[PDB]
Amino acid sequence: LPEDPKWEFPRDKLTLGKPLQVVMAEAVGIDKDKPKEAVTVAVKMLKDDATEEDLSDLVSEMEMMKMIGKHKNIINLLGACTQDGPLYVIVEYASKGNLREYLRARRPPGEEQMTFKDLVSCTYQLARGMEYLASQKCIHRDLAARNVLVTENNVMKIADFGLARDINNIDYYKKTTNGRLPVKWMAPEALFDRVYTHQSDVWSFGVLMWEIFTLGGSPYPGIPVEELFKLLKEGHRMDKPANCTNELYMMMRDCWHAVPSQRPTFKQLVEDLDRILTLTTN
Amino acid sequence: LPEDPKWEFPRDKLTLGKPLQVVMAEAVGIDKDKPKEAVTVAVKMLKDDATEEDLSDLVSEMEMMKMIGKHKNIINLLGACTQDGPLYVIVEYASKGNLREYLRARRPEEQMTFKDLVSCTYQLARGMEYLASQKCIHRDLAARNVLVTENNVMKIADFGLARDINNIDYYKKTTNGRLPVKWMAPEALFDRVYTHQSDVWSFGVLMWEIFTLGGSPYPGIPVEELFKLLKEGHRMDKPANCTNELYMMMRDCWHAVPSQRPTFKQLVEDLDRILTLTTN
Ligand SMILES: Nc1ncnc2c1ncn2[C@@H]1O[C@H](COP(=O)(O)OP(=O)(O)CP(=O)(O)O)[C@@H](O)[C@H]1O
Ligand SMILES: Nc1ncnc2c1ncn2[C@@H]1O[C@H](COP(=O)(O)OP(=O)(O)CP(=O)(O)O)[C@@H](O)[C@H]1O
Ligand SMILES: [Mg+2]
Ligand SMILES: [Mg+2]
Ligand SMILES: [Mg+2]
Ligand SMILES: [Mg+2]
Repeated sequence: LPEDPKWEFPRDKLTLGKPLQVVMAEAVGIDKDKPKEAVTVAVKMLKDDATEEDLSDLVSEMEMMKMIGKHKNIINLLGACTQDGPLYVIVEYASKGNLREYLRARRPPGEEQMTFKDLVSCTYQLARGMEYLASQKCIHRDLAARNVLVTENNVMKIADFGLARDINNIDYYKKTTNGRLPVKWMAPEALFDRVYTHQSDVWSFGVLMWEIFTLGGSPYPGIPVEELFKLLKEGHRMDKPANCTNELYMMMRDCWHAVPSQRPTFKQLVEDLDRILTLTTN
Repeated sequence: LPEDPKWEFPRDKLTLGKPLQVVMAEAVGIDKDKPKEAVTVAVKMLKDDATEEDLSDLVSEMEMMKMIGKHKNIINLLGACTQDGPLYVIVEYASKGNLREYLRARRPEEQMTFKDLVSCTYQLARGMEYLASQKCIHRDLAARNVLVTENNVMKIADFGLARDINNIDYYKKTTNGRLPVKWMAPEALFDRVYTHQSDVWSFGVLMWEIFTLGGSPYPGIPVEELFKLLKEGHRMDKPANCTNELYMMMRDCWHAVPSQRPTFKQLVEDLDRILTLTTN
């Protein structure tokens, strides 16, 4: 791996901790302005039985995070140990864990329950994150609650860029393209046409919305993955989550339009959610 | 998905159970001669978040097992639910878990004798010999991919990466990119080829795991720097519970030059000999 000083972090200053392959760890001086300050962070590294592809994915994930730039709703890359030793990708620690676990643990006893506003606010932040990503020519391809992290201050953060790509780094029409994308969050064009665009992420955003309003429920319950695409082609779509407004449901439905261009853009989603969120506050 | 009556099993006769994605299950009449007897089996199916590649792998696995044929040291394929519903690959239930856990469980849960270890190795060589005779390359040989029945019978499993020796994209950069690096033959990566001799390299690693009682290969060496070391001649040291002879066999399996490694046929002959001596 090439040397990249701006991001390199001294191995001797990193104390690997318990597992979260990801593990918690302490990094001394990772924050330039606090040279002696130890910071709690997360570290992703290869497993002992990792494959060559696992490595290329880890490297790819790290580089995308470098080119993306910093944003409020995207997990932050803090540094990396890429020389004379195993590859370590150091990223910001999200104390509340992944969004799916977060929501399930806050389900009504039937922790601190989620208010309707919290759910709308969560969706809004994530829409902003995706809006930014798209402006950076980046397609995540793996959007899902399990891939969202929440910070101690409940800030939503898009994560796991293990499958993300530059808009131009997709091999259109090849049978092997998009073969490693979870089917239940995947846009029909991804497999049918073997393409991938920001609008493909919008479809994924929709399922994420459903996951959010079902408080961490599994999409297409009872429907096996090998039967899904037949049903989608036939017009099947998940049902309205309970306690979800028809308006938010229509938003989900709009994300699930078969024609990519008929789906809203992340910018449109952001403006709409912003309105719904503001009007709920008032 | 095509209909294969021969292997198709009725879903209504299958009752899924606890997790072992693989789950335990009870199958009624899976044994044709005993139409009313429920058999405890193991079922492999897709996870809710499975990918397209996860599906073709499962299909490939099922199809390979069909082609392979039956052998005492190969997890037996019992049937499959492929129509109108999720794909279920029903295989023989191995009550004692995978070899890696088995071995670590009985670390000085009844301690393994040198003979047991040799026997374990012998059985696996036999399975791989047959596998090889059927023109099949496993590609993912490892203790974690060996199951052990109630009678301590060794069984090679997880054919999720197995292929027909003739179905390999020779020299393509994307070839063999999903094989655990630490069990991988050097040529598998440097030249993008895979042959039976590539499997014997992995067998060598499997042997080291066995005699170390489930030890982790290349301890302390990250996968990132393993191939450079391998290219330089680095090889694992002899396991303490191992005889020099058996270690030499491992070294043989790890010869740089593929054609210079023994064949599974030769391994079985040598192992049988050693086993016959050890038991006498
Ligand atoms: N920065 C972080 N802070 C807190 N928890 C984190 C974290 N990074 C990862 N985790 C935890 O680890 C889980 C898996 O992380 P990630 O999605 O990056 O996994 P992964 O890329 O290794 C494998 P897969 O593709 O199977 O998820 C997260 O859902 C979360 O629970
Ligand atoms: N027939 C069987 N009987 C008993 N246990 C079984 C079994 N098949 C699988 N298992 C258990 O499940 C584990 C995983 O099995 P397998 O290796 O087939 O997994 P897999 O292909 O689903 C995933 P991976 O490729 O990550 O291992 C085994 O190591 C064993 O503990
Ligand atoms: Mg993930
Ligand atoms: Mg990942
Ligand atoms: Mg396995
Ligand atoms: Mg497998």
